[PDB]
Amino acid sequence: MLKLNLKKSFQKDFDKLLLNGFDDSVLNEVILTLRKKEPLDPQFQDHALKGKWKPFRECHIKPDVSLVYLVKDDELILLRLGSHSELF
Repeated sequence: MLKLNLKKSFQKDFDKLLLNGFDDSVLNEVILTLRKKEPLDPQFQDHALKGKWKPFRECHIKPDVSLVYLVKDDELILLRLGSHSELF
């Protein structure tokens, strides 16, 4: 399984979401699925970002919370967690 690499910005995002009532149950499920290099279920709308943001990927944990991540070598890197319009 990939090792987990939580970027400082992700940790801060995550703490902010929690403080505002975010339930991380599904997120933890998704992260495990990503670490196992398995495909996410349709609901998450997992895709690759384009342009300046290659090769990062995005999925929607909730309709209004996106996880931005990258698999590189033997790490799953978690970069950002939050609404798309807040992250970009």
